[PDB]
Amino acid sequence: EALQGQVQHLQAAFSQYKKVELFPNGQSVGEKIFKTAGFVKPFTEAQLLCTQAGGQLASPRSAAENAALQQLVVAKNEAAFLSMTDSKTEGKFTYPTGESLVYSNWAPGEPNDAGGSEDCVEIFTNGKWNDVACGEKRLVVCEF
Amino acid sequence: LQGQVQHLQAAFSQYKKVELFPNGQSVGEKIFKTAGFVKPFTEAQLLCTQAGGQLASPRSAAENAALQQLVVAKNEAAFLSMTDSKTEGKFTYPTGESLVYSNWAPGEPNDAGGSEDCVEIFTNGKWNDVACGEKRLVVCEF
Amino acid sequence: GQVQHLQAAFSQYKKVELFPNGQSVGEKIFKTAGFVKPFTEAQLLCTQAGGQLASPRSAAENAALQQLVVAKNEAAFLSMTDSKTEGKFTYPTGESLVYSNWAPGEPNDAGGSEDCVEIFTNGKWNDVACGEKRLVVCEF
Ligand SMILES: [Ca+2]
Ligand SMILES: [Ca+2]
Ligand SMILES: [Ca+2]
Ligand SMILES: [Ca+2]
Ligand SMILES: [Ca+2]
Ligand SMILES: [Ca+2]
Ligand SMILES: [Ca+2]
Ligand SMILES: [Ca+2]
Ligand SMILES: [Ca+2]
Repeated sequence: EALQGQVQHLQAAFSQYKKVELFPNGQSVGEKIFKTAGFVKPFTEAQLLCTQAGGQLASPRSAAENAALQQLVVAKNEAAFLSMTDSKTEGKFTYPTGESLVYSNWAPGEPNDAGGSEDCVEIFTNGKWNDVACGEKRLVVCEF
Repeated sequence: LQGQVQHLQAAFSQYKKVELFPNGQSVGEKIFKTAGFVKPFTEAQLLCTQAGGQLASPRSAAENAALQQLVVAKNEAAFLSMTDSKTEGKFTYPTGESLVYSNWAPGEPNDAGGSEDCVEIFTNGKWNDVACGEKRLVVCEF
Repeated sequence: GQVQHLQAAFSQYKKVELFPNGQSVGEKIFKTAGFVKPFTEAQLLCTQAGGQLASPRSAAENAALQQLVVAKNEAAFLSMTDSKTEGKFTYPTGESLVYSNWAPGEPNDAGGSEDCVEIFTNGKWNDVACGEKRLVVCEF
């Protein structure tokens, strides 16, 4: 009716503002959306910001998601924190849900738990991962 | 059709969250968004109105708390929309009606120097009537 | 009919989104990244974002775009160039300009190497070297 047109009109407008919102700090891959705050924070504060925002820290589950996330890191020239950690079971990195990694892109020699105190994960401009100290300041990127 | 709507509602809810991060705060049906920079009142007011809204006008503790978090994140006290320019001592909204809520700091408002008709909010959420010429964080409400 | 409720919410977030780095004029939307880049990288960022470099086709559009430049105090790149046919500036589609706001003496192709266009805080245009870093503004 006069309602099958007020929809496609609202979809077209939303389709438009969708792109506007993602530029320049956003990346959409599938039904997931990455957005960076633009600044760096320790893991716990970064995690708190993402969760209070209604999402969680970047959790790349595929090469495609990792690639999209990587482009935000490249644009900022700042390695970013991921949501995954091996705090509970050392050596075993898991998502917020507790399940083990279904995907990984570790840099050569990582993860190494250097100094026996690396339970967090960072992603570089080259897309590779490194387990790092949670106290370090890294780019804050959330997923929605 | 009705089914293609929830899909649009779902998609919207998501981009709603994406938009508000990190410079946005939603409380009820109101939305606060900071520009991230500081400006004198008149320019701050002009930016908010031309953007289709107005300067932050917290009308409750809940709204004041949400607004406060934007100030805390920026570590920059922000301007509110309310002023007592017309009737000194009587602060009002853009509509002209008197305050329905306030969170003045101890000893405020004081109209210090007989020239404080604007209001700022601190990182602790407290208010202070301040000179309108001062540069404060720009936060609009939509 | 729970649409008008969704339209009222979208009208709201539309405003929130555009503040402060956005400008809507007609059905077009300008948004700046806030930083400066050479033309080729600026063009790549806009296109990968789903749009293109700012392409003001009227005085109204040029005025809205100008306010983003003024707010940043940074001249911005437009999408138009005369790389194919020197002296003939065209949009990405290849069609010739339907509007222009050149500064006095402009398109001069200074040094015989100016094929890109920039817009100043006063809204005037200048053909400039594509290698220069200018504010990145896209249109959607
Ligand atoms: Ca450990
Ligand atoms: Ca570890
Ligand atoms: Ca390591
Ligand atoms: Ca007064
Ligand atoms: Ca006063
Ligand atoms: Ca005072
Ligand atoms: Ca040429
Ligand atoms: Ca030329
Ligand atoms: Ca020139």
